[PDB]
Amino acid sequence: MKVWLVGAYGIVSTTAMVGARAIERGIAPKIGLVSELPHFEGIEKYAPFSFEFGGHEIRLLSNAYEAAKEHWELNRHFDREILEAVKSDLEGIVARKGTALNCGSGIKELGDIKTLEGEGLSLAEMVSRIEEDIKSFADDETVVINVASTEPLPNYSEEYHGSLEGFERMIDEDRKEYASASMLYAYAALKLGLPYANFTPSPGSAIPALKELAEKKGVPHAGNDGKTGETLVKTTLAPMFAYRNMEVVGWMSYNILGDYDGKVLSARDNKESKVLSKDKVLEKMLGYSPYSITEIQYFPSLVDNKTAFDFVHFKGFLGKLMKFYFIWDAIDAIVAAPLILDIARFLLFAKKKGVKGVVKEMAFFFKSPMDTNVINTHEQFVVLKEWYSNLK
Amino acid sequence: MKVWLVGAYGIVSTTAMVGARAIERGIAPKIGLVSELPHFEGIEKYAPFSFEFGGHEIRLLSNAYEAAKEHWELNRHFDREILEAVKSDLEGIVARKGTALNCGSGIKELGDIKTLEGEGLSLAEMVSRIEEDIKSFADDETVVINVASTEPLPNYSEEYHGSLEGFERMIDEDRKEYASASMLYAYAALKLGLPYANFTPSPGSAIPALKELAEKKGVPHAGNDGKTGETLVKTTLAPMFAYRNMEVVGWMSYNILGDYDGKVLSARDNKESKVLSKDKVLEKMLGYSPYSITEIQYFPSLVDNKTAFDFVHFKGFLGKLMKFYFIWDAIDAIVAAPLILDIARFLLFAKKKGVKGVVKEMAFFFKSPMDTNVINTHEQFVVLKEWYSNLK
Amino acid sequence: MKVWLVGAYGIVSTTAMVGARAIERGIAPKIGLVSELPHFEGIEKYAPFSFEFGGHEIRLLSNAYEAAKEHWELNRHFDREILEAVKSDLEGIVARKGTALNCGSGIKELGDIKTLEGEGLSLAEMVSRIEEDIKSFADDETVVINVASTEPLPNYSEEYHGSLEGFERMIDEDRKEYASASMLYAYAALKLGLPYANFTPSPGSAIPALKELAEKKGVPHAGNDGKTGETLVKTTLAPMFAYRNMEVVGWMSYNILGDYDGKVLSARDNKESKVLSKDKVLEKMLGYSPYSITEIQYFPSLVDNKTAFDFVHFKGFLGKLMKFYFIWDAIDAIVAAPLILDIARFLLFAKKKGVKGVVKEMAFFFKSPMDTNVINTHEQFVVLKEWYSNLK
Amino acid sequence: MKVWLVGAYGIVSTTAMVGARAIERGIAPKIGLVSELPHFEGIEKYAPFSFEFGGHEIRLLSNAYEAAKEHWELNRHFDREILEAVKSDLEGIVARKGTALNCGSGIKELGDIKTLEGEGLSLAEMVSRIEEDIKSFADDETVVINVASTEPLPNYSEEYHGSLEGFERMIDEDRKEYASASMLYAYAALKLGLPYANFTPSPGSAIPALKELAEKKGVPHAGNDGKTGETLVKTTLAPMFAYRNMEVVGWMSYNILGDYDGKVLSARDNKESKVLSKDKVLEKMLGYSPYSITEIQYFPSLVDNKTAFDFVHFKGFLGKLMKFYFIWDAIDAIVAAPLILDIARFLLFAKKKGVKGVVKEMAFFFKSPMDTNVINTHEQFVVLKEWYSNLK
Ligand SMILES: NC(=O)c1ccc[n+]([C@@H]2O[C@H](COP(=O)([O-])OP(=O)(O)OC[C@H]3O[C@@H](n4cnc5c(N)ncnc54)[C@H](O)[C@@H]3O)[C@@H](O)[C@H]2O)c1
Ligand SMILES: NC(=O)c1ccc[n+]([C@@H]2O[C@H](COP(=O)([O-])OP(=O)(O)OC[C@H]3O[C@@H](n4cnc5c(N)ncnc54)[C@H](O)[C@@H]3O)[C@@H](O)[C@H]2O)c1
Ligand SMILES: NC(=O)c1ccc[n+]([C@@H]2O[C@H](COP(=O)([O-])OP(=O)(O)OC[C@H]3O[C@@H](n4cnc5c(N)ncnc54)[C@H](O)[C@@H]3O)[C@@H](O)[C@H]2O)c1
Ligand SMILES: NC(=O)c1ccc[n+]([C@@H]2O[C@H](COP(=O)([O-])OP(=O)(O)OC[C@H]3O[C@@H](n4cnc5c(N)ncnc54)[C@H](O)[C@@H]3O)[C@@H](O)[C@H]2O)c1
Ligand SMILES: [K+]
Ligand SMILES: [K+]
Repeated sequence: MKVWLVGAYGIVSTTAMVGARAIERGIAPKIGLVSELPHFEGIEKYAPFSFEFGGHEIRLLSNAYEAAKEHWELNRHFDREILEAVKSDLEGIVARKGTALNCGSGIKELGDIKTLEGEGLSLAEMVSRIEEDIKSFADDETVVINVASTEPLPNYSEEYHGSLEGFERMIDEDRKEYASASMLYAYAALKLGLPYANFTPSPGSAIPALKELAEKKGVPHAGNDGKTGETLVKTTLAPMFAYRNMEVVGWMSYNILGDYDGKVLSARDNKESKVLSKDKVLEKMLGYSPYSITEIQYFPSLVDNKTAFDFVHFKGFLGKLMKFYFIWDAIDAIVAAPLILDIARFLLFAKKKGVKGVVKEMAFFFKSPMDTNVINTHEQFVVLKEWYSNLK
Repeated sequence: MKVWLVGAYGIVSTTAMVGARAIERGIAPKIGLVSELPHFEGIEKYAPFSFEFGGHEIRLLSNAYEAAKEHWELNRHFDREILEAVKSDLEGIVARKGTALNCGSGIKELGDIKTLEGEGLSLAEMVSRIEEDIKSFADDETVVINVASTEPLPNYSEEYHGSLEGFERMIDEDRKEYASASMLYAYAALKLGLPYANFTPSPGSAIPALKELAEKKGVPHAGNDGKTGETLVKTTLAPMFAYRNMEVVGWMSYNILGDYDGKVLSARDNKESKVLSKDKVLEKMLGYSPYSITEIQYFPSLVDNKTAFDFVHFKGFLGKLMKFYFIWDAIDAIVAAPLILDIARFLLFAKKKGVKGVVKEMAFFFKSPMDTNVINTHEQFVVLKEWYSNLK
Repeated sequence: MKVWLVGAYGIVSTTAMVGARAIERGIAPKIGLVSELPHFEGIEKYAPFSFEFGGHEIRLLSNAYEAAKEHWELNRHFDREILEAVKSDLEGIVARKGTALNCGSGIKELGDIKTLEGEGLSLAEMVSRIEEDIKSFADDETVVINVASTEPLPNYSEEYHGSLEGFERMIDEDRKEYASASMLYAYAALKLGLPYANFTPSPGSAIPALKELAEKKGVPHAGNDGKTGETLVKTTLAPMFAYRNMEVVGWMSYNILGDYDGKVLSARDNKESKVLSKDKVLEKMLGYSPYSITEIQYFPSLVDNKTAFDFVHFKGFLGKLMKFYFIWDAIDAIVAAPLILDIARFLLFAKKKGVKGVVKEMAFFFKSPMDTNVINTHEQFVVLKEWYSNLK
Repeated sequence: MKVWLVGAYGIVSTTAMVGARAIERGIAPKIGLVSELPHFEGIEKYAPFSFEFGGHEIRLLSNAYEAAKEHWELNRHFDREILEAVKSDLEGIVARKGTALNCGSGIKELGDIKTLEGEGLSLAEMVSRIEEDIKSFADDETVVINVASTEPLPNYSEEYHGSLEGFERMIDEDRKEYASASMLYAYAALKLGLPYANFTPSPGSAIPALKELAEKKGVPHAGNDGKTGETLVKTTLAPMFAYRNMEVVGWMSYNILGDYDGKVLSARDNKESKVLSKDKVLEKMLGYSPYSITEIQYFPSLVDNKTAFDFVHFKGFLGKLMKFYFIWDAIDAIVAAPLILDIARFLLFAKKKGVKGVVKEMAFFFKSPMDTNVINTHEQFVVLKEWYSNLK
């Protein structure tokens, strides 16, 4: 199948790409792949484990391997043997000039940046470019996944964001104001009849406009922020107290990271996005709002080794307060990189099973699920499970 | 409803007894009460929150206020203000001499408190008086909960505990060695047709003999080792890793504390039982067996402050290892106590719905679920929600 | 001896008060007291354990005990017996209406409080009044200490703070724009030839203009900002790396609490002073500046149980990266309180040994030691051991 | 300078060998070296940085290079490319068959490997071979260091271990029952006018028979258990509540690993030796003997990356108990490796300065230091400073 990646040079895109061909070459085991669990067997008939990549990007590199070798020097999240060996497959992957419209002043790492608006461009011609780039790559088994970096919180207007006739006029009114980059991608792909997936905390297809579109064109889309490590753990441990009819007092979340992602989440603009999702998760799991603290600080030495520090203050039986801590220590590119593949694969399956509109049974992967207030891990996982069952 | 408690002076028995009144008295919230959760609405038409207690005990102390007193001063797990408002009551509840038998090794610190073995009553005699105080205690709504010390691995008899003739023959042929104090209390309770629950890792009513002596009497019994906190977290977070298809390479479980629990668990006799119960757990939650280490250690200064250090070493995409920690800091007696009243309330209802034999669907409370393989908390929680549902 | 405490009603203050009588009487041990370490044996002939109390307050309570209860009733930071024993003494202690000149944004409560600054007073009639309660109270063996709410970064004016005649001028000039609370407290005591010390990060006597008026008066003042919890460990553990020639790439520091302490140190004004002492420490111990983050966040669940989480990322041989974690779990008031009485006897003894001005040999108690660069805890502990001996 | 290493095919020997070459090539930094700290400037006059490597191994292979590569294979504790660079050098390092006369009865790999002690040779017959391997390599700049597998306690005698004559007689009297493998090396070093160092919890030259051997042999020696991971932290943080007169109630030391160190320490007679130095620490530093548990457990998945879990339960002012945690995440090999050089260099210095017998001032490198009680890390460091200055 073919995958069209946004921000195709990121640590997670290339972990994907390196991963996919490592397994295809029967080199790498398939650990992490949710699509490979014993409950979804048979999925190879509609979504076999075979991949073809391409996509947009705004970082100036040669191809996809030279972007993959870069992040590896910093983190080395996989042995040098798997990279050299997949060095060839990716020398042919070459991202194309994309757009970065309204994505925070937390952006600065490319002296060269004459990209979309860089070239004195219009909404119209920008959309035509992106459309023309996915178009020439896309086939019948193609999926578009946003994996670029955290954008700020755009200001929704129901005029240009609340009716496909609006957003389409927003493009004709050259309204670069309300237009965000992650909307152009979703609109691009949903337009082209391709299934879309948003791993990032950006709105993307998460607007009324770009909901009316898929549904009107029969496209099953899904997302709103990979739930890959910390938040996984909190959406898995919080209901534990609701089951034991204890009350939580305060939850503290504290995360420190330093590569391109930690780099952009530095400011309180774009960072302000993703922070939210990992905060609000808790109300909708308990039915009460404990005092919650969630912060993400820069920490250059860890690079992609996202570390997270949690403490939960909880009360039981006789009014007592008690205490629970956990430290998460992993490399984001490892817990996220399969998800990008599981997603493509469930989305391809969905497409073929006549699934259109949003896939609220894919909540399992995301921390801001569209059209659902299912946050509990084993409960999302059951819904994910009972969905497939019902379509097999 | 009434509740007989073997181990009447324990910190869990008094703290259950302390809260029971303090709530019925209106001087305490209903925090931590699983049967108080909105789901189980209307169970109070069968078992309303109203208790009266009594029980067996080897540590001879004056009344019930005294014991609770003794524990509040080491642990202070609630307010002394409550201590004295629960004064009159617990002054009232007086324990009865029970039996200690062929198993316990750390089960001796209350000096020459020798009772049954010190002199020489007969097996059938103790069981006679044992059933005496109970029988005389019981009534319509009596539930027999064993919340006493933990005995070691019960040297099982294929000729004695394999059938009712057996146990009834041992009990007559005075086969004292294959006999343990808790098999006893479970025999009397059941033989009187009163529901039974094993909050310890002790055999209790796990043998065939007693099971078949429960089936025949039409009585419901169900439990084995309350599932309180560390282990409670081990079966809520373990399925995480499985949900996402990660391998689990090692789990470290190190527990510390030393009131009366950590005391007897200085010896590996009755210590083995409890620990084994937290370890085997992992296997059936993910199908494979990671290298496991589980240890309980005497730390007197923490007393009931059961504190735990756990660590999960797991493998992701491409084989990268990743690390995960958590520490648990609390009083076993406050997170234990409301699961004594819950089970009792739960054990009544089931009775008045016609239930008999091992309530397999009550596994949600114990780490050693009788007659079932469902260890996952969310699996157990849903089950329970259901088993009530069909019996409503 | 006699002791005046700015902010007599705070939690530290009364934990020093309560403990004092608790120990004067014989109903508590002297554990945690530094002047009771063998080395300083013979200090009692100069500063024996016996205390008389007074202070200033802007949070009018009827008496010290009344303030001892609210901090206790939320924190239960010591036995109820100790309090019950002391209540009668603390009830006899009454705070005198204090100043709040330039106390940044955090001092929200009194709202409309009138009796000192707010009572239409000038700075002249003000400064004298603060000198008229410590005039009357104080004798020959009195000493002044600041354990008040933290004060924001003081806008430094070299005219009125760089000269003693300037600060005088400041007074009849009603120069409240350069005047802050501590400064006038610290100005009065020193006026009075009364030894003075500062437990808060506030400038207090840490201006040129006061170092002069003290030496010109012949009085020994001390420190700045008490070093009670996490910077204690920092200035203890960091050199471990320096002595082992490893390099610190980054240090995380995160603290949470939620009482008055938390309250005012919830805003940028006040809390900026605290952080900087905390964080800055690192620079002076290893001789290099690694990446370091120091934060404080308002957790209204812990209160004075301030909890801190630290992360150290270090390199050794061959450039390999390594990590070390730690969590600080203790009551602030309790690790602070003994310090107060120590600083008291260590001040009189200076007074009694002739010493005037900054006693930079008491660096050991603080985060920002006045006039010195000894920040290593064992360094400042030898120093202070040296200093007693020489004056001895 | 020459350095002969017992247990030369170990990850720690190998790491110092790799890091040595690397550094002398100007291609590897100087981090981790105590001897390269400014204070010790001029050290270069007697013991520059250049090493010549040889040593004894009982698991003889082709060279040091394939042993280093093996270790690297699993641990990956340094840049792949450094081993290539150094490769040709270690390749030309071929240890010889050492000997493990009495290591208990718990090894698992050296199987058929024994051209030495396992070839039918007397005590006297093995020494003269062992003494013949180090001489052939030795000069006047050569030193012998012990970094072999840990050993259980030995069967001491007042006749064989209490005198070099009584000892010597034990060698040509075939009393193999007393002859430790370590003593046979240290004895071989020292009896050649060569300095020795013991980085293990194993005996070595720490018996009166050999302590006296170096006095008359006019050779300095030192060590017994190089203090690296956790225990460095212990003797560095424990003094902290001393200075503040706080009381240490209990300390918990929980270490997990799994290489040839972890593999060997399986049993406890072996484990006896190590945990001892990992326990006696606290009493010898505080004056207090708190409740201490020091434990070490296998966990194959961590290989060399030893992981320590410690907890301190400490009492404060008005009896307040409070807690302190921390986690040591790091690689054993890497922190210990540079110490081997250091110890080596500081051993050369002491020989040129006429120092014979134990070098008590070298105590800063060890957790079991000979002939002194100074355990304190800051105390051991200063003591190393002045010892060198004195000899400067
Ligand atoms: N565990 C995790 O990895 C995880 C989990 C949840 C969310 N996420 C989110 O995934 C996203 C990407 O993660 P990452 O670690 O790979 O960060 P990254 O910055 O390394 O990858 C972003 C890549 O996209 C490029 N890019 C940025 N804006 C773009 C645009 N408008 N058009 C095209 N390319 C653009 C960037 O220059 C870079 O090449 C972030 O939003 C992050 O918050 C990651
Ligand atoms: N969170 C927890 O407390 C929890 C969870 C899992 C299992 N358990 C098990 O439940 C038990 C009780 O816990 P605890 O903290 O109150 O221990 P405890 O020592 O405080 O109380 C045990 C009580 O049982 C009494 N007893 C012991 N043997 C007896 C006998 N033969 N007959 C009558 N009385 C007897 C003891 O003297 C004491 O009064 C232990 O066996 C423990 O292993 C506890
Ligand atoms: N471990 C700690 O508790 C600790 C450690 C080091 C430094 N500090 C700092 O020292 C102070 C004492 O801490 P705390 O927890 O006791 O806070 P606190 O609020 O309990 O004590 C402050 C007290 O001083 C009073 N006060 C404040 N400003 C005043 C003024 N201008 N005049 C008169 N009274 C005034 C307050 O109303 C209150 O009674 C804080 O500034 C804190 O930042 C605290
Ligand atoms: N952080 C540190 O690494 C640390 C700290 C304290 C102590 N130590 C000690 O240093 C030593 C080396 O550590 P390692 O982790 O590299 O272990 P390692 O097992 O990988 O290396 C030990 C080596 O000694 C060899 N050996 C064992 N018995 C021998 C004998 N009789 N004669 C000759 N060679 C023999 C083994 O074959 C092996 O190559 C161990 O005793 C360890 O406990 C290391
Ligand atoms: K990432
Ligand atoms: K090691």
